[PDB]
Amino acid sequence: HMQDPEQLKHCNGILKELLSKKHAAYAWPFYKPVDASALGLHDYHDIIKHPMDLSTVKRKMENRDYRDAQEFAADVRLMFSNCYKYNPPDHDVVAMARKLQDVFEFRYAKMPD
Repeated sequence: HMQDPEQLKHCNGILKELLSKKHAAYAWPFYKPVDASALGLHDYHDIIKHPMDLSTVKRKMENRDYRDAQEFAADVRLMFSNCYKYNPPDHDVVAMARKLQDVFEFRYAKMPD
């Protein structure tokens, strides 16, 4: 669609915001792939089939992997879902995920038509 490049600029804007200092207090667990070994999470890859994180979203954006906004949003949401799947709902990381997802969803819902 003709709108796809403009919409992907909006996606790129969101991505930059999610990685910005503004949100670093709660965004940082999502900056890089979960290093399960390093963290002693030896069940992580048995539970999470499709790991996702903001550095991977960024690589896919830069490489023009995403063909539309919907595809980008699915990856960002996958990242949050993995957090909700793996962690008890009262863990601080889940609170951080919900805060960053709120940033995401509110700005995603402003995408130009």
